[PDB]
This record gives sequence, structure tokens and C-alpha cells, in this order.
Amino acid sequence: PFTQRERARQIDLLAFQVQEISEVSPDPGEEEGLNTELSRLSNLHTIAQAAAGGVELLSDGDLNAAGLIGEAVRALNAGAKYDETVMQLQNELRAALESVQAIAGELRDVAEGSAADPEALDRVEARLSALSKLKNKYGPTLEDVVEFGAQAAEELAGLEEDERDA
Amino acid sequence: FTQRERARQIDLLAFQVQEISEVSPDPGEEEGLNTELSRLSNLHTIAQAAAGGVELLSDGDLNAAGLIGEAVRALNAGAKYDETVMQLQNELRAALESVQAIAGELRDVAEGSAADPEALDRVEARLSALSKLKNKYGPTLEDVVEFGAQAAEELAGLEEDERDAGS
Repeated sequence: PFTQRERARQIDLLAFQVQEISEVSPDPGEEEGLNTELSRLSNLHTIAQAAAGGVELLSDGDLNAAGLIGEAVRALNAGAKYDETVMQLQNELRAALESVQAIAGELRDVAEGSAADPEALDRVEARLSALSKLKNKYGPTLEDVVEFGAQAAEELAGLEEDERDA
Repeated sequence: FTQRERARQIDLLAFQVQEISEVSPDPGEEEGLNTELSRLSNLHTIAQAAAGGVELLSDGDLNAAGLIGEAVRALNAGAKYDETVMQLQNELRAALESVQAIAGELRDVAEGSAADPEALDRVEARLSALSKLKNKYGPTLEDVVEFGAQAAEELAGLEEDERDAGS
């Protein structure tokens, strides 16, 4: 801000930066809660996709575990008529089948009852993104960003006063 | 004329007598055969049942244990963060173990089978030979044996007539 034109240009620069920061309004310490919420929502999605993946392999897919176990049970039927061991094993296989079906059903409940919220997740990511952008210019911490803005505002007022006198 | 007819009748009867005698049907033998057929066929069914189960649960390119295993792995990422998913995954491991254990016992059934494909085929072959005879000379093996006795007697009378015919 040495020459008159330089000062004019400096005034614009400072005003821009103070404006950019004030608009986002970073509050130091806010990222703690954002990060916690980010991981919570991200994990919720992961949990829901896992449960659904298990349901497909166990029950719903064209090829599935319950389906093969059921075929096995049926293949044992004629044998079970003549041999007590096969009869016993067929019966234990039916119980295994019921367990697999019960598990698939409870996994289905997990996926269906999920509190995953993709819009919420996007909002959390958006705020972290706004703060990151400030930190990449005025950082490295939010404390640093806030002080940058405060020093810019003080410098700006000094230059406006200089212009006021000239 | 009637002479040509007699010659042909001699060949007919001789052939029928030979056919029956070569098989040597013993009326009553079918009871034991049928009992043994069921015994062996049933052993075959048991062994085939255990083999099929092993294939579908474990050994087939596509098998139950393999799919359960994939499902267990699919749950990994969810189990990291959710107690309920983690629990279901553990219950699923238990189900997998049960399925593998069952496939193991089935393999033992097949491996220890007293099935005898050799004996079974031989029992069927005898029953088939007896059935073929009953279809021509039956209905029962008793009838078949009687048919052969009468045929042999008739044959002897014709052969004698021929010898008498030529001095």
C-alpha cells in the first residue's frame, strides 16, 4: 500500500478476505462435532450396505445359501427314510436352514430400519469443506483463520483512515 | 408236408427246452432275490443321498458353505461399528460350522457305505432273466418249469415218430 494505487488495491484485497471469512463464520472447535457426526453417518451407511450384502448372499440373490441348503435337505429325503443317521443329519440341516433364514431376516431389519441419512452426511461434508477451504488460505487451524481475519480488518481500517486524510 | 411241419415243430420245442434249461428257473427263488434287491437298492439310495448332500453343502463349485462364508465376509465392515451386526455375524459363523460339520458326517456315511453295486447288478440280471422266461412261458416260474416239461415230452414223441417213419 505504498503508492496511492497500491493502497487502493490493498484495500480491496483486505475487504475481500474479511468478507470471505465472515461469510463462513468459522467457530474454532466446531470441527470436533462435525468429524464425530461425519464418522457416525458414514458408518451408518457402511452398516446398511453390509446387512444388505449379507441378505443377498443368504436369501435374496438368484444364488443364495438358504437355497442350496434347501436343495441339500431335499436330496437327503429318500436316504433319511432308510438310515437313522441320515434322518438325524437331515434334521440338523433343517435347523441350520432356519438359523440362516432368521439371520437373513434380522439383517433385513437392520438395513430397513437404518437411520442412514445421505443428505445429512452431505451437509456435514459441505461445512467441513467450507472450513477446509479457509484453512488452505488463512490456516492452518481455525484459530489461525479467525486471527487472519481480525488482523486484516485492523489493517483495512488503518488504510481507510489514511485515504480519509488524503 | 405234415412231415415238414413236424421237422419245424421239433426245432421249436428243442429251442424252448434249451432256453429254459440254460436259465434253470427255481420256483421260489424270487423271494430272496426281491428281498436282496430292496436291501441293496436302499443302500444305494442312502449313499447317493449322502453324496448329493456333500456336493451341495461343501464340494460343488457352488456350495452352501462357500456362500455362507462370502456372507460372513460381507458383514465384516458393518460388524466393526454395530453390535447387532457383529452378533448376527457370529451366529452366522456358528451356522457355517454346523453346515460343515454336517457335510463331514455325510461324507462319512458315503465313505462307510455297505452299498454293493456289483451284487445289485447281479441280482437285477437274475431277475431280468427270470422275467424274460415268465413273459414267454409264465405267468409264474412254476408255469415256466411245467411248460418245459411238457415241451420235452412232446419233443420226444415227435423224434420217435420220425425214427418210426424211416423204418
